[PDB]
Amino acid sequence: SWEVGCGAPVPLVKCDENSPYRTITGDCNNRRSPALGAANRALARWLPAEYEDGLALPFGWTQRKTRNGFRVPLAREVSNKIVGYLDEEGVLDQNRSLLFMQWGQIVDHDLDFAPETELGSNEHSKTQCEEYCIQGDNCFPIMFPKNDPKLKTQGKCMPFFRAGFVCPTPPYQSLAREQINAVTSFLDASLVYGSEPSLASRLRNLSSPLGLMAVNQEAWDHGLAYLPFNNKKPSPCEFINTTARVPCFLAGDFRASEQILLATAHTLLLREHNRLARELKKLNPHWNGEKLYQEARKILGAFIQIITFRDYLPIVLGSEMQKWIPPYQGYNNSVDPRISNVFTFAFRFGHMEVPSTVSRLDENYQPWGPEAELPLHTLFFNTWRIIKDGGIDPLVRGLLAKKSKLMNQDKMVTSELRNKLFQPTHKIHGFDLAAINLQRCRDHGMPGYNSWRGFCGLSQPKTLKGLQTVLKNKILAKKLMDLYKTPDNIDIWIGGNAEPMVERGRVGPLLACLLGRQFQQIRDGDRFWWENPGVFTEKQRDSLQKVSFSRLICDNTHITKVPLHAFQANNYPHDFVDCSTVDKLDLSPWASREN
Amino acid sequence: SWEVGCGAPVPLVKCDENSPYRTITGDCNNRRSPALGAANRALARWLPAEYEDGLALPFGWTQRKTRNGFRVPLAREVSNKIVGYLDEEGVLDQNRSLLFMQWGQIVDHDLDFAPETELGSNEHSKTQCEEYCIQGDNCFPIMFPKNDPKLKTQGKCMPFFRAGFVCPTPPYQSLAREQINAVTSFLDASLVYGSEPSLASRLRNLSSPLGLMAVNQEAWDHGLAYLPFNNKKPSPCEFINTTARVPCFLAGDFRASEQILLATAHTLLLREHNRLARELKKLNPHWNGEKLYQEARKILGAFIQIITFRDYLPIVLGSEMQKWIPPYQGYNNSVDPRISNVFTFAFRFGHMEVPSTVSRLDENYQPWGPEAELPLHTLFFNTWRIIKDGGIDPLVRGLLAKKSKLMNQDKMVTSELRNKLFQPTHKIHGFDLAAINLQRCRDHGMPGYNSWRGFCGLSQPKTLKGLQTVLKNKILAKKLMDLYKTPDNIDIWIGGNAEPMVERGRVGPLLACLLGRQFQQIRDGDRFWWENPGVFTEKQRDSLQKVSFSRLICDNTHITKVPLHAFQANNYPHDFVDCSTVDKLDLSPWASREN
Ligand code: MH0
Ligand code: MH0
Ligand SMILES: *[C@@H]1O[C@H](CO)[C@@H](O[C@@H]2O[C@H](CO)[C@@H](O[C@@H]3O[C@H](CO)[C@@H](O)[C@H](O)[C@@H]3O)[C@H](O)[C@H]2NC(C)=O)[C@H](O)[C@H]1NC(C)=O
Ligand SMILES: *[C@@H]1O[C@H](CO)[C@@H](O[C@@H]2O[C@H](CO)[C@@H](O[C@@H]3O[C@H](CO)[C@@H](O)[C@H](O)[C@@H]3O)[C@H](O)[C@H]2NC(C)=O)[C@H](O)[C@H]1NC(C)=O
Ligand SMILES: *[C@@H]1O[C@H](CO)[C@@H](O)[C@H](O)[C@H]1NC(C)=O
Ligand SMILES: *[C@@H]1O[C@H](CO)[C@@H](O)[C@H](O)[C@H]1NC(C)=O
Ligand SMILES: *[C@@H]1O[C@H](CO)[C@@H](O)[C@H](O)[C@H]1NC(C)=O
Ligand SMILES: *[C@@H]1O[C@H](CO)[C@@H](O)[C@H](O)[C@H]1NC(C)=O
Ligand SMILES: *[C@@H]1O[C@H](CO)[C@@H](O)[C@H](O)[C@H]1NC(C)=O
Ligand SMILES: *[C@@H]1O[C@H](CO)[C@@H](O)[C@H](O)[C@H]1NC(C)=O
Ligand SMILES: [Ca+2]
Ligand SMILES: [Ca+2]
Ligand SMILES: [Cl-]
Repeated sequence: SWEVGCGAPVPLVKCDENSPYRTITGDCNNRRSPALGAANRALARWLPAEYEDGLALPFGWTQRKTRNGFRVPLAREVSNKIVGYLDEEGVLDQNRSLLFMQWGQIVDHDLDFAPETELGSNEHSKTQCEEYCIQGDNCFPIMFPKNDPKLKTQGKCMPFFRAGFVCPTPPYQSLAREQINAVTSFLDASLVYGSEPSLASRLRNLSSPLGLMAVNQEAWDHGLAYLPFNNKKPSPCEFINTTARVPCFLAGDFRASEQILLATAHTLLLREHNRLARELKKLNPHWNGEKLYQEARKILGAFIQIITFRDYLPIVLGSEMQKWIPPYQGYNNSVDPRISNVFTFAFRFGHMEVPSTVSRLDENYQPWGPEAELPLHTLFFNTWRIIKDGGIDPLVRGLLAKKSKLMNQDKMVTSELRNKLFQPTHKIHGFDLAAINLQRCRDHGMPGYNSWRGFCGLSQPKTLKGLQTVLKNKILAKKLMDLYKTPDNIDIWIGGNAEPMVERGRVGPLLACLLGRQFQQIRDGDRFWWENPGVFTEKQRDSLQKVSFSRLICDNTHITKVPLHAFQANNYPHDFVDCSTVDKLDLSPWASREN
Repeated sequence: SWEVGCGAPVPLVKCDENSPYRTITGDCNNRRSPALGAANRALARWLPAEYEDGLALPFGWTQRKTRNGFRVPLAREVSNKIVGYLDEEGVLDQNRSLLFMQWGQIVDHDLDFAPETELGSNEHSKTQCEEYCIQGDNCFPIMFPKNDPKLKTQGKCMPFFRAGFVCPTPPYQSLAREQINAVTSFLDASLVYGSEPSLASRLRNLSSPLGLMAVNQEAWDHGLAYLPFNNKKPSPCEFINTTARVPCFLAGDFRASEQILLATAHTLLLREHNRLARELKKLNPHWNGEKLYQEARKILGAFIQIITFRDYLPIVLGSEMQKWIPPYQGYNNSVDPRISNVFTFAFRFGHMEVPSTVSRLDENYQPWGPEAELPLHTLFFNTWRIIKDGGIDPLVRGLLAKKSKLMNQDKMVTSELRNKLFQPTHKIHGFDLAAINLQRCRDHGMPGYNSWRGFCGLSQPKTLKGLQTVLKNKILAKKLMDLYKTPDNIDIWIGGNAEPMVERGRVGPLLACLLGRQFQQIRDGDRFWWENPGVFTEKQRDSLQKVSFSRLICDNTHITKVPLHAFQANNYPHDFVDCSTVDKLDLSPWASREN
């Protein structure tokens, strides 16, 4: 295969330096080095790649070959013996709403994507991998360990394809494999607008001069907009219920329809851009399509940044917030804005916050219809449950009123994700997200737990007792040692997520470090950061401070009661207030008379 | 596809319908369909695109793949074996001045521009294409044939970048790839004023309310104006002589400084707008900056149209003039005003009319200084030879008194263009304009010779003997067959230009058809055509008939003696008369009292 040898800039660079707007592609943000943070480039490395053969082959590729002396345990064996649990009772997070989980995934999709090597080329090398479990080239199968229930049910393996990667480049230098980030490293609403101008154009209402995003023309949510349907086949959203035959939504990000609440959040964000465009049309009738789009885009861009840094990261990082993301001291153009390879695994802490069910709630936040509570696994690539069952309002009430799953050392990932995950190109609700994470760490040539512990100036346990100490759990440490033999070999994803959460936070000290560092860098290293002088007026920045997720819902649904702080656990009706009481985004400071 | 929806970048501006002036962008000319003829749209297709893969990839992309059975020959091999010649003796056109050549290029640049995917000169992918000759994406290298002298001197290839294309500006294809026309399809002096309002504003003297175009403030031509300097770096005009360090001129068209006589013609046109503005200021003191600019612009607009249709096209099309451009029957709003893809190659007949030298002539039309006669290749992106060596007057005398090169089946393109062309982003006087033309036909998915022969209801030869008959040349036909194998595969540019010229014209029957059709359409389809009732008064149209290139020179240089008809071969002194004897543009009919 060797898909994408390189990698050279598909969209090139057109650095119009007097432009006050971000490029779609993230190009020209850093003037010294224009390609920093741009889409379809190599993920940054904070540490060098670690491969079996020093180059491309992941640890666990060759049966014989070991890692610091010891064999690497099968991903799925780690999943079963550490990450699995049966009893969904008492697992919910008492002080975080489901929106906490959902916003994590929205942010993640803005920041990074490392899609599978793109070509089958009308080929059965896709099925050759899946059907016959033959390791080779980009087929890197997850092998089931002995006694795995799925041996009886699914055969020898789950299929897995290695992430795409950059050049054999003209020097043809001996180089480590570097995975591509297909989206813009900047927090810039790229999941709404796209990370490539082909898509970004295709997503716009251009037949109208109002700088509107294209909306669905086949269905409506009580007069409120849905995303257009992706009519490209084969559609996995139609596959999951062939009777309903409802396609996936077309969005700025490839993964928008991956699960119903993600599609829902994508719907809120789209409605908000169009709401901003027709409000700026009233204030500035002389402004043309491009100007409305770009200003709406810039505002939405800043909304995501503010909600992320003011509301979201403080409750992720807790006691470590000020240590890693201090108060803002302005655009430092020598900071690397690019998303690191390791961050893409660090931010998968989200996977342990996803509970087993999604609720639809009515206008009194009571169960909506007969089947209010749906198991998560039925909502993978599910657009019909939106179009043909009540719109997004009942789902949005669910996000405010239901709880995220709490990370728990004895109950890590729900079987809805660990056993019943649906992958868009395969036929079965039978995959393991946790196994995929461990396999993917290896694919990406991830350094081990201690390598990253070291990188964060934290202790590097070499012993059962030393690990017991860091994890504050004897049975967990013992299980990890039985499988990995050394904490050096522990795959970063399970290692970071094994660490007890920090005070007032929702991740361990190691992930706090890794997340904190990256979030500091995408702020400080962003020339279009919202707080950077000259991006917005002082007037505009005063008005942008009032924004809230609560207000987003009010302005873009038919929901009237919302809580003041949407990310904390809020029960109806005590913790809810009327939409009329919530501060608004006053757009007066955008009013451009005598232009 | 996104078909019926596909749209690329554009300013998306609305229509002030009561405006009596052209938009900068060509928007709102056609009221039914406002975008027709506007800048930064798809070139029209008269026949469907023909690509290797039916979509985007040009014929000659894949070494393997063939065209109607036969492989397509390397562009450079066609250049060397057909288009080249050594002997510049007797090649001059004895009945056309050099202004004939120069006016062609001026008109061309008003009408169409399909710029390369714009490289920022900040990437390794620019040099990756140039240095390693690696075909991929927008790098489509011109490969040297074996025994080509440039192998020893320049490596394996000339670099070549594919023209930009619509909706997706990076690669996505389901409908055929359509190249952009970055200028206004209307004959409207857009090369003076710009095809985009950011530029058009930036080119004006706005700090004075006299509707003047900005002029050079660093240098003067015996008190007469030069265009401002293009401050954008790196400047290729200062690259060609780093001691002189003289930048390229800033004009309405990107290509103004491509060669010294083009820059010269751009200088005359600019001086004439300013001369019109300060004459209309005298006649109408109450008129403001906008009104002076727009009326000056409208007059100059009409000048170019009249010289083109009354003087230029008759001597291009000869016997075919009346057939294709009959007498004017008024604005037909159902005619397509857009420039076709194929026209942009048809109008490159100009390339075979460019002679090997440019002369500076003194006040007696004698050699000016010791180095009067300069080889053409030294005058690519050459502004210093104007600023620091005599101004434009000696060069303008050259245009009147020297001859255009004659198209010749045995002597097609001078080595000045065929071996020694300079490209603005590269370092060497080493490119081949003919090779680039053949490569560019393929890039633009051009149908073959016979496809266009057919489109013009002319015979479609399938044999050596049949081709010999059409070309009235045995050795040319034989060479074409040895390379292309079928006349079906012959690239439109070399095919049209191979055809013996029509009676008292300067192109063959095929180009007569293609040029004639397009010129008919940009007249008939233009709502602001100068002869269209209501654009000008009957009085104004009577005064506009007197204009001449001879008069333009008189009013805008320090030249005193000029011929009555500048496009014919005119020798000093018999055919020259005094400037006082030439009919003037009487601007009395623009006098607008009591407004
Ligand atoms: C708060 C963060 C977060 C949340 C919540 C989250 C929630 C979910 N996830 Fe998942 N997810 C998160 C962060 C990621 C990241 C960072 C990546 C890696 C992306 C990349 O390629 O760079 C990821 N998730 C990657 C994935 C992948 C791809 C795995 C691979 O091939 O390696 C899948 C299938 C996926 N998720 C599913 C889901 C589903 C389903 C949900 C919820 C129902
Ligand atoms: C009578 C017409 C005419 C004349 C004379 C003429 C004279 C010249 N030329 Fe050239 N040229 C003419 C008509 C064109 C056209 C129509 C185009 C295509 C433009 C477009 O993008 O739509 C063109 N020339 C395009 C070009 C290009 C771009 C080629 C490519 O990349 O595909 C170059 C470099 C160029 N010329 C050089 C020159 C030079 C140098 C001279 C004279 C000194
Ligand atoms: C692109 O934008 C244009 C307008 O900016 C959209 O066309 C507009 O579509 C709306 C429907 O969304 C139309 O309004 C409708 O009027 C009927 C008739 O009374 C009513 O049944 C509906 O409730 C609705 O109000 C409207 O005709 C039309 N506006 C204009 C100016 O044409 C177009 O749909 C957008 N396209 C995309 C892809 O988003
Ligand atoms: C040299 O160039 C000039 C181009 O202007 C040519 O002179 C012109 O020749 C044309 C033929 O295409 C003559 O057209 C004729 O016009 C008269 C009108 O009185 C008409 O009776 C004829 O039917 C014909 O249409 C034109 O008179 C003549 N013009 C001038 C000013 O001399 C000439 O043909 C070229 N010579 C060569 C050898 O190519
Ligand atoms: C939940 O967290 C919020 C802010 O993170 C805090 O103000 C509140 O006291 C906490 N409440 C509970 C019940 O944990
Ligand atoms: C599929 O869709 C129909 C309505 O479109 C619905 O009644 C049915 O319950 C769905 N089937 C499943 C498996 O959920
Ligand atoms: C920018 O960040 C670097 C660390 O990469 C730091 O050394 C430097 O002090 C910062 N620059 C400024 C001006 O604060
Ligand atoms: C503006 O107008 C004045 C007088 O008309 C003139 O001196 C000046 O050169 C113009 N400005 C520019 C930049 O050309
Ligand atoms: C370069 O420019 C200078 C004027 O600055 C001129 O005298 C000299 O002859 C030029 N040299 C070349 C090599 O063109
Ligand atoms: C106007 O345009 C159409 C060609 O598209 C043609 O059918 C019609 O005859 C034209 N009218 C005139 C007067 O040429
Ligand atoms: Ca982004
Ligand atoms: Ca034009
Ligand atoms: Cl065409």
